[PDB]
Amino acid sequence: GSHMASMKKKGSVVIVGRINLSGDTAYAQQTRGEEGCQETSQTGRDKNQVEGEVQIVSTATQTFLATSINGVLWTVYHGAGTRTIASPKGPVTQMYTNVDKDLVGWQAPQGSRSLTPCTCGSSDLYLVTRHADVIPVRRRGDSRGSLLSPRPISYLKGSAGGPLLCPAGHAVGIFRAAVSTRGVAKAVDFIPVESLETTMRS
Ligand SMILES: [Zn+2]
Repeated sequence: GSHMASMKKKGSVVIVGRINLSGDTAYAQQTRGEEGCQETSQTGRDKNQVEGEVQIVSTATQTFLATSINGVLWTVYHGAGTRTIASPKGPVTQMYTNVDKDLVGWQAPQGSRSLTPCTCGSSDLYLVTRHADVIPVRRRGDSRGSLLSPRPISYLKGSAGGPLLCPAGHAVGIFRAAVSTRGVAKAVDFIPVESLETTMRS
C-alpha cells in the first residue's frame, strides 16, 4: 500500500538557455534563472521565445543539452528520462523514447531552427559543449571519436545531448558520454545521426 494523496510527479525538462552558433562566434546564452526554471518545471508552461539549434535544458537535478535535427529536439534518455518538456501550451510528451539508444525526442519547439543530417561521410568532426566550446574530434567508428586535445572530464559534464558536426556544419551525431581513464577524457561516445533518421522514418 501507499499514501496516494501525497504521490508526486517529476517535473518537466525546461529550456534554460541556448548555444548560439549563428555568427562566427559560439557562445552560451542563459534565458531563464534557477527560480524560474523550478517554477516552469512544475507547471510545464514555458512562454519564453525559443531560438537556435542547441538548447540548454534542465531537470531538478541536472543540466545538459538538446539539439534540433529535422524538426525534432533530441537529447539523452539518461538526462531526460521519459519527462515531458515545458512549452507555451503546457507539458509536451516525448515523440520518441529509446532507452536502448539513450535517446529521446520531442517535437521541435516553435522558433527553434534544425540542423540537417550530414551526408558527406567526413571523419573530421566538431563537438559543441554546453559552454559553447567547439572541440575538434576525429571520428573513430560509427559511435566514437577521439579528442585531438584530451582534457578533464569536468569539461564535458553537462554536454550530453549536444551535437557533433561535420566540416560543413551538418549533424553527425548527438554526444552521449565521455570515454575516460583516471578522470581524463580522450574520446567521446555519440549517437550517430543515422540512428535518429531511422527512428524518425526519414
Ligand atoms: Zn557533412
